[PDB]
Amino acid sequence: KLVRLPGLIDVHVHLREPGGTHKEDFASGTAAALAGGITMVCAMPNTRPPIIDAPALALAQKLAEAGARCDFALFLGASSENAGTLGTVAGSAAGLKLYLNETYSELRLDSVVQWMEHFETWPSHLPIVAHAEQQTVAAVLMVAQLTQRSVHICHVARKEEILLIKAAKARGLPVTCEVAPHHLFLSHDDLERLGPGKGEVRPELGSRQDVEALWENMAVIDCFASDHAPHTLEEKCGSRPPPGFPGLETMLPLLLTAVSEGRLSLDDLLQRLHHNPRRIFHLPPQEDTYVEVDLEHEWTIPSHMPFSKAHWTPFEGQKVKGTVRRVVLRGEVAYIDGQVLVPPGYGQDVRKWPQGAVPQLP
Amino acid sequence: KLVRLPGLIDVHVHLREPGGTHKEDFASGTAAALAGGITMVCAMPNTRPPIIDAPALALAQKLAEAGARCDFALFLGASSENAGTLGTVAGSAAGLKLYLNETYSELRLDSVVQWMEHFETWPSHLPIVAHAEQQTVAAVLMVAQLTQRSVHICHVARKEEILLIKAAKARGLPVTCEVAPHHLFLSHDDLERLGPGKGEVRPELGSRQDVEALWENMAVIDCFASDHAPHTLEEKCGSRPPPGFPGLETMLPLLLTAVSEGRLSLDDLLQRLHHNPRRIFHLPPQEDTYVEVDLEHEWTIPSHMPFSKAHWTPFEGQKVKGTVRRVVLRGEVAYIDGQVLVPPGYGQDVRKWPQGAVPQLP
Ligand SMILES: [Zn+2]
Ligand SMILES: [Zn+2]
Ligand SMILES: [Zn+2]
Ligand SMILES: [Zn+2]
Ligand SMILES: [Zn+2]
Ligand SMILES: [Zn+2]
Ligand SMILES: [Zn+2]
Ligand SMILES: [Zn+2]
Repeated sequence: KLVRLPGLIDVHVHLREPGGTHKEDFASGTAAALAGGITMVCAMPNTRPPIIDAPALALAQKLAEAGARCDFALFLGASSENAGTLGTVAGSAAGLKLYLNETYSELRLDSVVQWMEHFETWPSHLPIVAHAEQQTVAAVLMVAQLTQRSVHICHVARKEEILLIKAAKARGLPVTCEVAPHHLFLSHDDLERLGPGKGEVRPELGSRQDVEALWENMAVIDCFASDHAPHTLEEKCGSRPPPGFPGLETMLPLLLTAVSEGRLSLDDLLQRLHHNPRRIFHLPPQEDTYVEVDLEHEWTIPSHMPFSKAHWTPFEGQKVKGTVRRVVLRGEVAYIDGQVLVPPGYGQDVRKWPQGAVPQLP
Repeated sequence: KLVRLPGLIDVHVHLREPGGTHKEDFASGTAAALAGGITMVCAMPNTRPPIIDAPALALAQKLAEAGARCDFALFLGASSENAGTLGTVAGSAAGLKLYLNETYSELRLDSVVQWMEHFETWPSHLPIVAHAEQQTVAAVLMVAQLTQRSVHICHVARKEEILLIKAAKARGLPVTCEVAPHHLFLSHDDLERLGPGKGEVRPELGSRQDVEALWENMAVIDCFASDHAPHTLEEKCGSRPPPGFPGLETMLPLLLTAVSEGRLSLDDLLQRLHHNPRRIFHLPPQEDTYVEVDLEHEWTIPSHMPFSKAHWTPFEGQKVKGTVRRVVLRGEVAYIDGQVLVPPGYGQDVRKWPQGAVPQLP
């Protein structure tokens, strides 16, 4: 009755430690990952302090090693000050993250020349991912071509963006992309229900036509990734609502529902949550690691999932078919039926494994 | 000085056992693979007897388990008689092989309707690969669309073929392909040197324009695979020369030379000899497995490589830069500097590993 899946990989999570641990920490966020059938996460650098230099990375690595329940890699973040300074720690990170749209964090870049400087100085064999919306997708593709390297586009959300990426792939350009579940399963039609606070997310929810274009262009989507962006309900409903949705615990059930309806195949799902994350980010295999799912169980998403400290979900009320029953991580039962059974600190930094280093020429 | 690579995968080898063991057997062919930095091979079914039914597969599996020095999976072959009969053993094979062009083997299919029957009956979640040249590529793509599934095209060799596949990918069709080293590094310019016997191969050597089109369209190529097709020199130089080149021991040195010249990156190479073979054929990771190469050593390909029983090579005289120094397979030293150090039978059928089954819906 159960289907065995390999250990799934989420290449875009915000786990809020250090500095935002009321929203999530490594222990709670990786519990959420495990309950979602995810055994490896790549954590974004917009923490407090942000992971924009070697001391911050070193702190974050130890916090993750002590708190993570599944395996992980940590992104470095590009800043207006750190191009040309990250070479000695670059290979220990998941990759470099560029935040190219609205932000007031230390991740704000003022000029496309600063993007160029990062593409020129970051080691050419290591991943670069960009938060790049609408025309910014075309702009960062131009910078990638000028510097003769690849780029990965985070959370593609619009018809405009997926068609631009499709055209770039047709010209043989080295671009990959990911899509998040809220841009496949929510739209403007859901904003009345969500309200303006909860509904705040970046990239924003798309139109019905945006959602339909992403499904129609599934072949263009290399990865699914949650952009798990936990904020508390108080924050989402307050005066200055921060953008983002929690998503680790709902991603796989939503996508399994779509598989059961014939909207994509099981293989399509596994390419996008396992094989392509591995190959784009050079993430290592996890020995004796698998996920068992029950594809027949129908349930309704509640007002909050059990594990994320966000304690809310924008998918409340959606009917799904598919549920994670058991997760085994490196030979240990990590999750069964609503209970996480590996402690904080069980998880490891996959970039320290010999198989987890990105290959490079001498 | 050495670069560590993951265990490389060759998804297209002819190892001639059972029934052609003067040309190669599992022990010699997998020694050649190891010396070429290859730790997993997928063996084609045009043996004697051909692997076209369950008893033949069972025999071949035991011969491989007893003789293989690296890990393997075995293809089943489509025949005019076996559509609808392979369901119980299908998941134990690498995939199903369709031979769609000239052959008088029991693999000859008389009609496109027989291709359709195989696409309709072979389990939808399992790989299908096709030997399909020139217009046959378009024809088998049509059959794949009519039956609503994917297909993998073996050894793409012509501008015509790679541009057709490029157009199909631009329309979002589920097609992947592989290219063999002789179609990247040899051309019509080499037929005077090779002669008409040695030069016999299918697909035939292309023009300079064919070779240049494959390089220009590298983005369209998902895998490299040798189409290691050993025949003895007596056979190649005799009256009815069989088509095919040995290639396991020369593939990686040729491609490393191209990397050193900037014709493709190390990552481009590893996507095509590791990550994409894994994901197209659902081949499992190999624990504690890696290849160490020396990228600085210049050498000239001799008149025969040490291990293949073919005892000749069409790349004789080419200057290369790059050589396999050490292979570790599942924690054992398998190859060092011209000596294979694991015995026949060390290799295993990866489809019997729990991680080697192709996932499917219940
Ligand atoms: Zn983002
Ligand atoms: Zn991302
Ligand atoms: Zn994000
Ligand atoms: Zn890799
Ligand atoms: Zn062939
Ligand atoms: Zn093939
Ligand atoms: Zn072949
Ligand atoms: Zn797989």
